Amino acid sequence: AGSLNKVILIGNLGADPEIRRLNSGDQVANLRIATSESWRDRNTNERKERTEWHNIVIFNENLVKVVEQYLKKGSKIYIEGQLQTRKWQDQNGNDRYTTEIVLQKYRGELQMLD
Amino acid sequence: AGSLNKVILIGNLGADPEIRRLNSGDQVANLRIATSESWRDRKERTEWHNIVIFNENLVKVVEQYLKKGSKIYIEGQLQTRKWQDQNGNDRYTTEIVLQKYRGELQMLD
Repeated sequence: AGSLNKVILIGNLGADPEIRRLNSGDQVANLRIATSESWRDRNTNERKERTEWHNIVIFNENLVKVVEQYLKKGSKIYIEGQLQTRKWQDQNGNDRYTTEIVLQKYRGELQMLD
Repeated sequence: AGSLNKVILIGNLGADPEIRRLNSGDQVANLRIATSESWRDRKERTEWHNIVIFNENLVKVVEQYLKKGSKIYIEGQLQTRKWQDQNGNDRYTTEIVLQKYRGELQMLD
């Protein structure tokens, strides 16, 4: 292969995890995680700050059960996944893209940091 | 802080890099990088990543060395920006961003 696709986040859940059971019986967790930053603007010397929101999708059964058991709004976690951008079509036939951090079955890491 | 936003990729440029001078006078590089994964049930899936580099020392590396096909390692941060389409509707685009003075890039060929 000769490639690597790895996202590592440490952040806080913006809301309680969303756990759904797909028609197949498979569980999936969706999380929304906040990461943030501060810095001096180099030209204005103003102090700046920016929060980034990340959509996490977890298919790994072990980690779903961890999320299910332990995670709530405000929980701080470490997570490792892969970036996947899915392509879809809205009502108008227009192509749309959604980028997610995906923890596939047998992959990914989640550590509770609280 | 108590937070971290880090993406690490190794992959190949899917096109020659794009280098531009913004109105501030700063330079920016846009690259597009493929990573891939194989599996059976033999299938391949290529993931395309859109990289924006504001770090001017790393823009110079892109300019002086990188071309279509080049294999690189890059460390950056995920940023999702908002924009409006032709009909005024909100849309979103997620990019791996290397801000001024941040990020890493190593040529691997």
